[PDB]
Amino acid sequence: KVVYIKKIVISTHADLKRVSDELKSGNIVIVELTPLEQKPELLKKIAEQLMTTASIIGGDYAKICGSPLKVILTPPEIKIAK
Amino acid sequence: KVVYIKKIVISTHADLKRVSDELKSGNIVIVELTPLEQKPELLKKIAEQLMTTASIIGGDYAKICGSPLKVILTPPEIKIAK
Repeated sequence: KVVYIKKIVISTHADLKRVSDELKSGNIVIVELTPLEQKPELLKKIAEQLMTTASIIGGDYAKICGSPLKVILTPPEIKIAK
Repeated sequence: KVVYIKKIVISTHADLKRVSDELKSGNIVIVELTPLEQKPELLKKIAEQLMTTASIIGGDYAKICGSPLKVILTPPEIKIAK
């Protein structure tokens, strides 16, 4: 089957379900966290929720740019090799 | 089947086949081009070869960080949505 790489900008709290929904569909998500770059504690909270999102779903998590600040989340079928 | 996201740092010319080989296997490749960041014309040549690599294989291509300079290449089964 075909998998998509989708991008999502996290600004509001609703954007977190959007991410979850995509991973559930089997897609990869590049998450851009720029709106939160100047709110360290909130950034920390959101980042934590994103890692949880990946783990619960069986997928992976990793930072991919520092600027813009971006993390990548994968569905269980796709692994971040090391 | 399981797909992997692999990272490859392009320094030498040999590293381009490594990338090709991974895409052929069905994997996604994050390519880091930092060794070439200070060699604009060479960077342009390599970037062109990478786009060709993706197209020939039926896959996708896109920049993902500015620093480090990174592009992502996908195999045919995985598309960069828009």
